[PDB]
Amino acid sequence: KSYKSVALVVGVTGIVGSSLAEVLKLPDTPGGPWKVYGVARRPCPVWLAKKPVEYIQCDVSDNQETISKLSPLKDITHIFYVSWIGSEDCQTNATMFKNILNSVIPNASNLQHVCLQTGIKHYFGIFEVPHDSPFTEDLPRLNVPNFYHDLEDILYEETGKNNLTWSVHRPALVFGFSPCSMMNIVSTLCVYATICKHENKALVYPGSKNSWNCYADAVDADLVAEHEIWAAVDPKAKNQVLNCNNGDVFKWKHIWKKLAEEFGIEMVGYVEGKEQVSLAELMKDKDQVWDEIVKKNNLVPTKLKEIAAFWFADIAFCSENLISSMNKSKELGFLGFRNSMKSFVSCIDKMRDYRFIPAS
Amino acid sequence: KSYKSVALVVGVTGIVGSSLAEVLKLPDTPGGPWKVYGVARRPCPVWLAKKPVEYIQCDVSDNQETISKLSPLKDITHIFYVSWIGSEDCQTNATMFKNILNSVIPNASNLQHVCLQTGIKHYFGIFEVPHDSPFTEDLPRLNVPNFYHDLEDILYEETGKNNLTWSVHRPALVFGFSPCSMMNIVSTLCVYATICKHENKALVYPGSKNSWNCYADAVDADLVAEHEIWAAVDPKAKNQVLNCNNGDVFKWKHIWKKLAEEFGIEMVGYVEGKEQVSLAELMKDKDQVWDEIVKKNNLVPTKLKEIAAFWFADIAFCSENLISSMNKSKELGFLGFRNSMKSFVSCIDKMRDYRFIPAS
Ligand SMILES: NC(=O)c1ccc[n+]([C@@H]2O[C@H](COP(=O)([O-])OP(=O)(O)OC[C@H]3O[C@@H](n4cnc5c(N)ncnc54)[C@H](O)[C@@H]3O)[C@@H](O)[C@H]2O)c1
Ligand SMILES: NC(=O)c1ccc[n+]([C@@H]2O[C@H](COP(=O)([O-])OP(=O)(O)OC[C@H]3O[C@@H](n4cnc5c(N)ncnc54)[C@H](O)[C@@H]3O)[C@@H](O)[C@H]2O)c1
Repeated sequence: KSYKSVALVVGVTGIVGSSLAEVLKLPDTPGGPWKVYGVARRPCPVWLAKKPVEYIQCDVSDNQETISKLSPLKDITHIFYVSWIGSEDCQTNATMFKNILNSVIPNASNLQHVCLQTGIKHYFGIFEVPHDSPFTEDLPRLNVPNFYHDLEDILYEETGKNNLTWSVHRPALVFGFSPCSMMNIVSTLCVYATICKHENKALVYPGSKNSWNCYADAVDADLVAEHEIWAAVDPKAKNQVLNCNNGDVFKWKHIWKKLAEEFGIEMVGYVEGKEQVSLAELMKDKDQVWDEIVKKNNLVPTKLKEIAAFWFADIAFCSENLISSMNKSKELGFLGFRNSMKSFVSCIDKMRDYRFIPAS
Repeated sequence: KSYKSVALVVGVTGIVGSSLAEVLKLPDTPGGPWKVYGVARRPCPVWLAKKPVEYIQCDVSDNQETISKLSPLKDITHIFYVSWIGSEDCQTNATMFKNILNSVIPNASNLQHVCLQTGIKHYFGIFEVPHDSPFTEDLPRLNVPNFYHDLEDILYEETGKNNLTWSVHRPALVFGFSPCSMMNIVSTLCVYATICKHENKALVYPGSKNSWNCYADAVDADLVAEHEIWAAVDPKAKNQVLNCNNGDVFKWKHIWKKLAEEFGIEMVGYVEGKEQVSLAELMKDKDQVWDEIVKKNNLVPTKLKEIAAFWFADIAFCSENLISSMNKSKELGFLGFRNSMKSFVSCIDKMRDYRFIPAS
């Protein structure tokens, strides 16, 4: 085992974690060759058991467990913190990140860098008075209890006194493929399309007028991974807060049409005068339908509430004015981008490839 | 005189022509070293007489004059058609472009390429029922008398039968420095700011609510020039319709504040409930004020109606939903971009540098 770099990917089953596990193993990836330790809360799921990552199940909110499991990992060079607890609680999110750092900083004598992933909520507030956009990295914090603030403060503190470099990545809405994410918009909409098709119903848009028509942006999970790796290895990027998006804008109206096409079903668009309804409510009783779809198509077994986050789709479909700028990253020399309409389709293709959702 | 490439820049005093004349002479410019013939309607203005371009005054709507002046130019390799007549007339615009091609194609035995510059009006219509955006190059023509359609048809016809390559560039709103343009938004707003400051008045925004708040985009003139050169020399880009913008989005609200800062005057933003007023009307009697400003600051002499296009500012300030996509160009490998807030300021700096508008 000789490696140039050793990553600790905290949240390896997540929407970005799961791409890192793939992107870190590519032959041309900066910093490579990489060894990958992947940490997540659950036993290694079947869809990860066949990847070359050393999987560590660990409840990282438990300080003693995290110590016992991560303290022996002396060879770590780069930490990628791509997790959250699944609520907005400032204390319980902060405990996770502190336990990672407290377990690894004293034991990894060659640690170089800590990447912290937060998000564009930094600019507009919490889900539980926004800045105007396009959002830029220098915009000051809002006066709200955003766990992103605690995570940054811990990052700055700990990396400063231990002579480590740091980065803060603030991705836009993520287009990715993990069925174990707590916020995967593409899987959520694929599950809704799949259920519609199963019930011989049209793909009816449930959201607001404004979100149907406004400009939006997103980031491919593989591009977030590329961006995080870049900041982790390229000395010019060190110690910077950095937005991450696909470089372009789209509208949900265009995405919706593509989605109906991809599932071979009829689309119903936004209907003038019709108010947003809740997708979470429309789907409240669909667990067994999901289970049946799973079994017939011999899909990777997933439970409805895990694979889909209908509530997160409801938020996206009442949001507007959230565009974020990539000028800082581009001016630092990162010119990674994706065509968002193509990235959206790539995620659909991938989830079918991996058997999370039905083919065709 | 040995040159690798010989450009004919039709509209060399224009907003993009004038950047080409600079960009073509840089040492690292693709295709270089370049010789530059620059054609425009007026005698060479003083601010161009000190550039290394062979300036040809020619009324290109006059077929016999164009023949007599351009037929002797046997060495042309690349044509850059960056002009228009200053109205929307399909016939008179088309005559200009046909006379260029009819004069040069039979006489330039090494001609390779013709670049045609049009614009994003292709997607939404004429100034005299738009597509939705983000605009992509494949969107079909609208059923309107757009002189861009005639120019393309002439381009396709003539390049096809003469085995020439072609490109169609569709820039967004141009940020540039030429004081002889018929549509220079930055100079127009600088002239308005300059007049406000002279009259001890605040920089009052005259436009619509929607345009104050909506996302907008633009292109730096130097980036259009880079893009046109790229398409003219890079075989992978050949025979393509291509949008050109800075790669990002901005809002006029943010620009306005920067503008007031740059002129050291107070800003009045959009005022809720207040309807758009016409900047052209507010400026109708300012010719002599402009003349006086010119003389005191020993500016390059310009007449108000030439340096500014208040009517074009009125259009921008009632437009929205006009964002254009750069995915095609990026997927073809062109990763040129600009920070639009910085490009806007760069244009202000440049126009002061060149003494078109007052310093400080
Ligand atoms: N669309 C998006 O998902 C999106 C967009 C912008 C920003 N973000 C932000 O990205 C950050 C990371 O979120 P994500 O969406 O990538 O995550 P996710 O919901 O895809 O993944 C959560 C990961 O964290 C792990 N995890 C959760 N609790 C744990 C515990 N107690 N012990 C060990 N592991 C635990 C899970 O096992 C999983 O691997 C968050 O701050 C989120 O708000 C996400
Ligand atoms: N903001 C912008 O200015 C902008 C944005 C998008 C697209 N466009 C498009 O770009 C194209 C070129 O316009 P522009 O704005 O670069 O031009 P401009 O108004 O800056 O320049 C016009 C140029 O054409 C020359 N010209 C005009 N009539 C002539 C004649 N009879 N003979 C010789 N020369 C003549 C002028 O001398 C000048 O050099 C147009 O189709 C325009 O609509 C412009």
